[PDB]
Amino acid sequence: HDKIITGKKIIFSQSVAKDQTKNLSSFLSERFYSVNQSHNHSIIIGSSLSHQENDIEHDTILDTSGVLVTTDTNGIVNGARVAITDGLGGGNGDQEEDDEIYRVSHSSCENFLNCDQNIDTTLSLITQPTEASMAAFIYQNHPGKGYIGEFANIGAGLIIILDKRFKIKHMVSACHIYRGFGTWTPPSLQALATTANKDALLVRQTLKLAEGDIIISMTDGVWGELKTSLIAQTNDRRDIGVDKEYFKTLFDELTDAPYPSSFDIARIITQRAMSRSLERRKTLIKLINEIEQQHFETAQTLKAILFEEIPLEMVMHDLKSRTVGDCSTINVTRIPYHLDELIRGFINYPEKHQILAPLFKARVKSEADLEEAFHRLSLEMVQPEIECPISETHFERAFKKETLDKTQAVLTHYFRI
Ligand SMILES: [Mg+2]
Ligand SMILES: [Mg+2]
Repeated sequence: HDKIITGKKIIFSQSVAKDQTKNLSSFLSERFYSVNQSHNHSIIIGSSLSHQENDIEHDTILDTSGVLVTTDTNGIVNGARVAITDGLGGGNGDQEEDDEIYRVSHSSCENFLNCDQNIDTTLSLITQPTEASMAAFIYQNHPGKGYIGEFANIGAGLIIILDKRFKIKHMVSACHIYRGFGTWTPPSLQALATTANKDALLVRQTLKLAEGDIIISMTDGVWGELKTSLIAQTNDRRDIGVDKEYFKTLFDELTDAPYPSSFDIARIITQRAMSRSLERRKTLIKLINEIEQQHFETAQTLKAILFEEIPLEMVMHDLKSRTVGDCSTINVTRIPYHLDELIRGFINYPEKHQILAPLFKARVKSEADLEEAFHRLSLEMVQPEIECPISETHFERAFKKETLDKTQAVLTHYFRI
């Protein structure tokens, strides 16, 4: 469809003691789902959350992600609204608490998509009559200007904008506020209407976007497992994101991938994030068993966990009773090509062939550029089921090759005239 939003998901979360013998493949397969809109927008959603020695029977995913694809008056795709939310609190083993937190997480996301206003007006309408952080954006083609993207981040979500060669252009950074007693927690969408200092909480950027730009939104469950970087710290505020050099290396794979799906991009980041998460939790329980041998290298390992006077007994209780991981969600969007979307509309809506025919002349500089457009459309893949387990993904061609070839021949003939 044009509108897709993740549904309430309750999974069985095995303990670290059970996951400590499992490979990455098994860990991902039991914990993550693919929610697909098209080749150019996909969601991966799941939970890496685990107790050291106890299984979590009802592990409710408190993250939501959603998209509404928008069209011009002719029905040609020209924009989208995208939101990712992280419900604050929960994961304690109370279903009533998790249900309440999920309702706010989901409605926050849903309300953002259903609003038809610019981002600043949208945030005002959905923040007036349980907390959730939100990272969200609106892009739209403005005939004179091209694509303009409005970006909003409240809390510890993260948005990264790349070009078509996976060069990092912009980052809408995560935020933590100091709460006292050495603890930093993200602001919520709901906190925005309770204070005059909306800047201190709301990160806003308005950006010109190019065709084929990649926008990645992640909850801290995904990007927090990658190598992180402190961007800035004031008195009571921290600006945090991914190490840009490390994040760039994640795409080394796709360097020669002709037109990679949003799914493939999301999968690669999710795999690396959960690899580090799985190895992190392997190390912890083995270190715990290693420092139980003491009976009161490893030093740099023990140092790395704690620092990124407390009595030994308290630390061990902490490490042995600790939950690891979190609700982990990522959405990936490709900014559409003007020519590709006009061709999509021409094929899907052959009734509107007269109205669309005049628009091709402006969007076709050469036959080479037409061939480029039909090449991208040739490579588009869709998940016939909107949702399925990440390891049970089945993808088929968006178009019949024979349909694309006949349309290209017709359009090529008319260009050559
Ligand atoms: Mg949360
Ligand atoms: Mg989170």
